[PDB]
Amino acid sequence: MSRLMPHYSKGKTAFLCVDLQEAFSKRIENFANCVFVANRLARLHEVVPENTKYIVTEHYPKGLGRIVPEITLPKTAHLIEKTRFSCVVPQVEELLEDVDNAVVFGIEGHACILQTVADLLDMNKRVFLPKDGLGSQKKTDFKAAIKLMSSWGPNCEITTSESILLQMTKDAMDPNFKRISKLLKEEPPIPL
Amino acid sequence: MSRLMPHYSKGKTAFLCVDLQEAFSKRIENFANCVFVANRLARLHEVVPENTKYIVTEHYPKGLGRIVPEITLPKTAHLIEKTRFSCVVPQVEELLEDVDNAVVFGIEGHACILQTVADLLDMNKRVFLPKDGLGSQKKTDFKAAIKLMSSWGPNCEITTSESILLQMTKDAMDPNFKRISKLLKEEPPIPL
Amino acid sequence: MSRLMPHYSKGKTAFLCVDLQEAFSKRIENFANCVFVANRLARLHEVVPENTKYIVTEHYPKGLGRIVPEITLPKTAHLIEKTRFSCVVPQVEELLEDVDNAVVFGIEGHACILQTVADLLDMNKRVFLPKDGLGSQKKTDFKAAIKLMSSWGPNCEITTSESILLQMTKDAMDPNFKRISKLLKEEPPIPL
Amino acid sequence: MSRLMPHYSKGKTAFLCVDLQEAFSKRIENFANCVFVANRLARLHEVVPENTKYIVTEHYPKGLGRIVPEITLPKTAHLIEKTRFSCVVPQVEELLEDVDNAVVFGIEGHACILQTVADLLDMNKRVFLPKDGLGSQKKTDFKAAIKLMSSWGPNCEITTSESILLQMTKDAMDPNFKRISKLLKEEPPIPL
Repeated sequence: MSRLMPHYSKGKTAFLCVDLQEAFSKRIENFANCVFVANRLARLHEVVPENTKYIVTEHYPKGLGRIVPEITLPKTAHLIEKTRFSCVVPQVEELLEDVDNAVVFGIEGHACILQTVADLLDMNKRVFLPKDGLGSQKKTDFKAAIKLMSSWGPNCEITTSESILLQMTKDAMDPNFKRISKLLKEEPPIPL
Repeated sequence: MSRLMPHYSKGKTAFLCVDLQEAFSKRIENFANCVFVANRLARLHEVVPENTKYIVTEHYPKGLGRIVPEITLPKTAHLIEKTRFSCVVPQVEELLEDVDNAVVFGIEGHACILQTVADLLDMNKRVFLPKDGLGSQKKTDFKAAIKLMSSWGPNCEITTSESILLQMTKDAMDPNFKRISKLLKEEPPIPL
Repeated sequence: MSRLMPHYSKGKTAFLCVDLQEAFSKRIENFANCVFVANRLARLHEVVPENTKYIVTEHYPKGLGRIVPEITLPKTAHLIEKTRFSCVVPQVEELLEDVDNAVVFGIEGHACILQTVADLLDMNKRVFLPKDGLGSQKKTDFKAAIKLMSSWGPNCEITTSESILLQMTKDAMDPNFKRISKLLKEEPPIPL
Repeated sequence: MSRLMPHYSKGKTAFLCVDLQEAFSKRIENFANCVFVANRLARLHEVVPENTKYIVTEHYPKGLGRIVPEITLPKTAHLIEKTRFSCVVPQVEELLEDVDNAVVFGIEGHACILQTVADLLDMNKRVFLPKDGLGSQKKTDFKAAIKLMSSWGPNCEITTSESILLQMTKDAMDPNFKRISKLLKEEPPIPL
């Protein structure tokens, strides 16, 4: 019945960076905020790496798209490729064999993101989504997938990246706070 | 506890094209997007016919309305007529005796659509609705029926037609993808 | 697990017309649509009286407010008065001893309406609310009470008065349809 | 299965005034409405003190912020300080050992407020939140935390301060009504 992200040191969390590729960069209004959140969670995972993996999927890469350069991946990143609309492919499954929580971000809300989270839920992981770092080409598709997923509690939760950073460091006197606090002073390309 | 549309080859799905008739064509702002979605799912069913039926109801046809010509029905279509506000009439019931999923689209959200889905739910079918291809004459009636139905999970889900096509072909290397992909490159009369 | 209003002839339904009085007439933007819906359900109940009661509460009447004249009450109306914020007072309780469904409409969404429906739910009645015929002085109070109540399913449902008339006459060949249809051709003071 | 605030004399209620400090005063658009609600519940608790405690947390006070002067605290107030993002610290826990309901208000919706309510829920208290007296620096963070929490029923409820005052005095002939009514005639800085 647990209700938000637990302290970062309880279990493991995968950051899952979904399909942020070149074909899309122009097609989605808040693509840049998605990039920002991808960077934010990237730097966060470097703060706390014995507790968090970071995962990049690229979808049919060569046929329109490699993972936009403005995302500076961590050296530890598990970069993987697929044609499945959902991120849950053989590679990522085993890479989640010991992971309790998935923080899922990227494009598109109603397509890969949506299928990815239903699969995660079926795997019994808790899923957490910064709305912050989600997008679709069209509003109607996005807005509908977002409401569907909001009805998928208690194991699915939509908040934002600032909410999520704060949920993992439950205290401002946390050994990692000064580092994490610094991320939070960065401002998005498109104002929230 | 299943969470989205399953792969098209698991079970059967009825496309249910509800009351898109002449009296209404002018009375509903997004009537044309409803037509677009009706065509979209029509062409889709022709892609995958051993797995999907297609059903058109016309409500009190002669007294104001036959099914708008700009919808090019599949040859396989089960076209039926009624006065019941809900589509669940004797004819359609038996035509669902072996169907697991219903994709319901048309007019009006708060009237025939709304009654139709509560009946489907009572029949234990999973219902999937492209918000895309729904409408009412007035916002207030639509918006309210849509929220009611969003609270009818897990067996009712409101997304859109692009979300739904992608949910049925779970992979971009699917034998049917190139065909289905082509539908998705078509753009609606009224931008989403 | 029933999902909408049943056919008018299955059980009994109270129409509950809540606090539409003079003090308020000016204080609420859609007061007039509330009046319209009050009239609509009034005429409806006259169509089907062996199955529906009609109930008017006036709240502290003499100290600012009798029930606005532009509502033409049915002769059968059970007009009652109180100081309780909720409509569930001794008089109305016994007047619901054999009633299965309550259609609740009036003012204010977050105050009398809100308390009234929580009490009804505690009495095991199904409650149905035309958003149509609800209002508050301020948006913020209304909008919040409306969302709370939307989360009170399966025995609470918010739709509109056209949705509700159609749900009770499940067929356009219903002996009462022509009469009920005629109500639906009336247009509200403030467009929906 | 209880559905709103019970009459003020059934059990105990803590008013919890969360982080309304100087650093924030300018950073949040509706900060002043939060102050208004803080005052409103302050005066209310003085009306009914054998049944309600009032609690102010200040978060890292000296390092940017003491509790804004325009809030005139009750003499009975339990003013406490912390670095935990959530209000549930050792001091407040024991101060809730005999409290059934918490009315939670302040800043920020997605941060301290959000963590505070998940902890309260874990403690089996009913939580009630006047949306009225909540805020965040950015819309996106607020709006998302608000929806998450709306899905946390039956023991969490978001309404407003007028709804909440009325829910605790279930009758306009209540010995405390004239006093409480007077609070309700006060108007917020930023119109609801």
